[PDB]
Amino acid sequence: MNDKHPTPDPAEDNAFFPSAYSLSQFTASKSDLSGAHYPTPYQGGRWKILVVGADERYLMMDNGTFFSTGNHPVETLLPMYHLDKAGFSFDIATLSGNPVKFEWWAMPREDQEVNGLYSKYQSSFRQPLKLSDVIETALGEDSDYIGVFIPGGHGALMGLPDSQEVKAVLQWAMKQNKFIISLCHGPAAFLAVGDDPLFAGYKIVAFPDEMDAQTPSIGYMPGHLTWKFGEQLQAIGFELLNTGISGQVFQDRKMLTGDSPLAGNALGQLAAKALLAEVEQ
Amino acid sequence: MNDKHPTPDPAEDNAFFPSAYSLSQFTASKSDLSGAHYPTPYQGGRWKILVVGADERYLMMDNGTFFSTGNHPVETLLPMYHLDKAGFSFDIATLSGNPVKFEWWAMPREDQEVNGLYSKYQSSFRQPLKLSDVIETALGEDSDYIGVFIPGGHGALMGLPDSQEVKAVLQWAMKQNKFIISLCHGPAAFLAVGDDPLFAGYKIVAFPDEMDAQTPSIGYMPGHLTWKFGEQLQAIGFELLNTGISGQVFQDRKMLTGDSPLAGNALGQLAAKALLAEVEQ
Repeated sequence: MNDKHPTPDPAEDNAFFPSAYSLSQFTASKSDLSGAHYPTPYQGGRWKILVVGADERYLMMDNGTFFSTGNHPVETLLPMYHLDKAGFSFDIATLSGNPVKFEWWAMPREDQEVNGLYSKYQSSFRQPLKLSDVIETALGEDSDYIGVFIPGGHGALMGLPDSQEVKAVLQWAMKQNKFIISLCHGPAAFLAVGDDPLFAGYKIVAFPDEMDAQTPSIGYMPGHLTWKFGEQLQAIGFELLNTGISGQVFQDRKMLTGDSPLAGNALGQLAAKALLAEVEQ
Repeated sequence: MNDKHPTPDPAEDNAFFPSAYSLSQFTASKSDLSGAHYPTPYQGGRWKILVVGADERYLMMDNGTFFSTGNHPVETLLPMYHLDKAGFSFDIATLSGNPVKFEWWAMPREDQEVNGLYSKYQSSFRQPLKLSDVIETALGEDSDYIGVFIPGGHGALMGLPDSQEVKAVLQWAMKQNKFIISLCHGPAAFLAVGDDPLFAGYKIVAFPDEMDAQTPSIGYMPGHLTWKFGEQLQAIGFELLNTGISGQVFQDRKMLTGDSPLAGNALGQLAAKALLAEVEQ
């Protein structure tokens, strides 16, 4: 209950879920989903959003242990919920084609709506598209994709940050003036552009590095991140606006971002309003 | 409500480990590692062996559930142990670069030697090389690899069976007349060749499709496989020799294969014998 020791994961050797204690403070049986009401949604049947998810669950800490993480279910499904009520479909992909990995210990087991939306897309989450395929066939200048969504969760720190494919997707999004939606640790994917001065000047909100440096103190993670995504993003032009977290979000042109596992709902509202305004015109 | 019902895995939703019953029958606290001493081993320090492991653990069954699989620890470590004692070194790799996945419910916990070999390479398994990087710098006519080992476990049925990177590796191995070593469901990876009749006429042993159709009756899997790797291999020219399993190993030129989780030791012996002769002129 009050136990702060990391909790061992039976599936992997030397891997741990967050501590029972960190779990009682950072996870809840229900989400704060609300406002997903769009009286006049898009009904074109065309525009859909491409979801790029984490495909690995075990993240290596600075002490040799594995953090049992992945994408955050609340951060992932709340935004998808709003966009769904808005009238948008989703295509789900990972770098390897392997199943999308969620931090189930963060899933609100009592949220009917959140579990409802998930049931609807489980087949896609569990049998995703291989990103390389989406790139070779579903992008270009006349894509049915109106935006790209990269959910948070430390699982977003593996693969995506230095992937040549994610880079093509981002470059496409920026070149075809498409919406890029992310929150928490999701912006780490942006580092994929490597040395491209593509995002120079952009303003985003993202989980604060200083907080990652503190969470292990209560056994949230079995150790510390081997690097800090926040400084890297900054290194390539991004202006991180938030010093702390509050579930806030920001829009810089078509770049929409949330600051933490508290920003899901707000992001879903923002993306919804921004996209509905894009298409209703 | 019974010991033959699949065992829930807390890390993945709707995924299961084998049932308690199947585990007591198909796994052991100790392995049968034996005859691993080589009086006159290799001492050159060059010849190395490339391991291509599983990066995914959750395999989709026909009923929608996930079988919590991965590489088989005994099929993996018994061959490595002999080759380690024979004087050879290893390079461990996965398609994506992500951690190698073992079916930890099969690891013989009371076995010192095997647990010792695992701890020796633990950092390579947890942080392996990415197969693309190997193909781009460690192959060729002057490669230090004297062979390629593709361990079994139903985890080898994902990604490997149709990976271009893997096709490249297998053509290299054949092209360069290197050793190809595999067992159980490992030969599934051979399918990465697709159309190429590169293996026409080759004889091997592998886990019978027939048995994959039976093990679920006792809860070894939470469902049935959605395709048969045996019939597939036959489709591209291989001749599967065993109708059952008994630890049988086979050698067709430089193709070395085992038929089941019972062929680990026998395969380590064969590979070490075959390879030591290969390094003496």
